[PDB]
Amino acid sequence: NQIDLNVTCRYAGVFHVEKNGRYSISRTEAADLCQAFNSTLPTMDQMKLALSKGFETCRYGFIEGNVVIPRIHPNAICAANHTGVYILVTSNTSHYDTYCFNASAPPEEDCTSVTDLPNSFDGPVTITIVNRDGTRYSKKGEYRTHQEDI
Ligand SMILES: *[C]([O])C1(*)(*)N(*)(*)[C@](*)(*)C(*)(*)C2(*)(*)(*)=C(*)(*)C(*)(*)=C(*)(*)C(*)(*)=C12(*)(*)*
Repeated sequence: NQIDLNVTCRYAGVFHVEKNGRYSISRTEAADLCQAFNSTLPTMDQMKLALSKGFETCRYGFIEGNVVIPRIHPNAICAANHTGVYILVTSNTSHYDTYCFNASAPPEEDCTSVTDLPNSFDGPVTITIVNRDGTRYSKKGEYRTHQEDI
């Protein structure tokens, strides 16, 4: 009973979370996950500011209202060579990664590790935060509030 949460640097408070290294988060689980990080789904405006500070990924993830990929450099295998906040238009499927926004983060790039999940609740799951540099923080708990996600 274990969940890995792979987390990125924050840019103007915005970061990317991948559950178990594969697209596997529903829209409801995404909201609950950000809440566990004392964060919210970013607005489009928040994501555009993050992009302007250096944020890019090669992964679809939820923001408030849409599924997006922030792109700085054009890459053929990431968002079909687009730059800017690329918006997913057509998909059959419902599960992606998520973005989250923490207002208390530094205003620009913060590439320090994440070492807590401050708003997780009591539960039986071993939840491990995995940073890109390999640094890990684990705790026993839960964050999912919708039965359909568990
Ligand atoms: C990157 O960015 C992503 N994917 C792969 C794996 C991992 C880990 C940690 C953090 C992040 C990530």
